[PDB]
Amino acid sequence: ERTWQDEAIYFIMVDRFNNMDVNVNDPKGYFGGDLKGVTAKLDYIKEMGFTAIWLTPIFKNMPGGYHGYWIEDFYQVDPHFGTLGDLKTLVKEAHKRDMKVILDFVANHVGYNHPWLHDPTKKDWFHPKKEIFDWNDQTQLENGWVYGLPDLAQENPEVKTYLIDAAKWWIKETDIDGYRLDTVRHVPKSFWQEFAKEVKSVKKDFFLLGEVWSDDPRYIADYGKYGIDGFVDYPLYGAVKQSLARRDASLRPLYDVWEYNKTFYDRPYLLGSFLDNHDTVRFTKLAIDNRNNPISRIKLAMTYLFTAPGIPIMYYGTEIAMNGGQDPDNRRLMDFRADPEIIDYLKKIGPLRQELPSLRRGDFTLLYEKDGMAVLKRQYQDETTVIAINNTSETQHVHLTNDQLPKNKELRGFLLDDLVRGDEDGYDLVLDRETAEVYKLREKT
Ligand SMILES: [Ca+2]
Repeated sequence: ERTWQDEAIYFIMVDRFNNMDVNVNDPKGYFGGDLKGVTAKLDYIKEMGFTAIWLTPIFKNMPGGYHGYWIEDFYQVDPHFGTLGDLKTLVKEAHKRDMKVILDFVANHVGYNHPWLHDPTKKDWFHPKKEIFDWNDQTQLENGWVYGLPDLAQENPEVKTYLIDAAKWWIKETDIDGYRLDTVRHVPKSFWQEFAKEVKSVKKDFFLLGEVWSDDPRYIADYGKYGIDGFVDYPLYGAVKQSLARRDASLRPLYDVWEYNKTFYDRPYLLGSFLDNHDTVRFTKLAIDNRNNPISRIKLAMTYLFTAPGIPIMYYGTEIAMNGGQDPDNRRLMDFRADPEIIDYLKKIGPLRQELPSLRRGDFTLLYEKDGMAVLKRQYQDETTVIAINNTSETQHVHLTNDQLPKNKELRGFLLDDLVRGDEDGYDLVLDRETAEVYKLREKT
């Protein structure tokens, strides 16, 4: 029985991915990417082990809304990205390939100068125009105009009804499988609770992925009490910047995050892990700034995501070491004829997560970490895997005891084909610099 903790998500900003059906030299303009472009790359995505895609919003936007987040019409596809038919086609085609489609949904606000502002029957549809002054004050966070965006009043039953109805409508119309929920910390928990109860009732197993941009796992985790299934893991991202983004950096922060997640969240396996997104600098730029090779960095970093708990979420272009700084330079036009070195690697590790249940459902034990060389063990049912990640500049040796693994078994490697024979003293792993290995325990009984 496939569940959401089994998935891996390829995350696409639509206008910036693939134009098959507008000024490319304007960093804040439309580049032309559309839904037909997404559909044409489903096999491409599936091959790297992704079982699901998340699209940025595709509703009709206010002028300039290339990214989709400035909604105008909640009941219409933006003509820049194509038609309702195109979208239905995308979902059908993904479904043929056993892939899920999550759409990006905004309940918090509409685009700048939205017409409802000047509609007398919808004056009560908005909070008084106010800046968010104290980003630790929940009332301001919830009533303020986020980056000046007209902020909707979900306490008004008309707004609450309009939004929920619209959300349900797209599920019925196109058979999507989830929503990534925008600006969740800006909308009251009592609304999300009802939204979740109602939207998710349209379709069995319909998944909500919340964006609560906080570095405090307890803050995010409380929203899990209000019907949102999973969350983008911003606390992990903080760890990623200090660990995976720099060679010879301890990987302990990453595990500490998990240890905290498992305790704070009811569903810690539905936390979306990411090396970057459309709101951060590119991981490639983090690596370059650290005077590291992006190629080996990304291969190493994505191996952690694909071997750790949660739901891996990879931003389009990561697989070609896409460079980029602050929004909008992190949204460059995708390249489908770049070097395939990371793609070929991902074609090993991505699918490997799908093929070994312990990587999707196992526990997550730290057997060893010292200065960037980490060894982890995951167990699920009869299966035991051991993941070793060498984040250092040299070959590393790690000895595991017969108290950390059953005695006298064998460990087969699934990245570099390798075998490790246990003895009376335990097991010895040796990894070259900046390499990882996934071992599955082999039984001799
Ligand atoms: Ca709000």
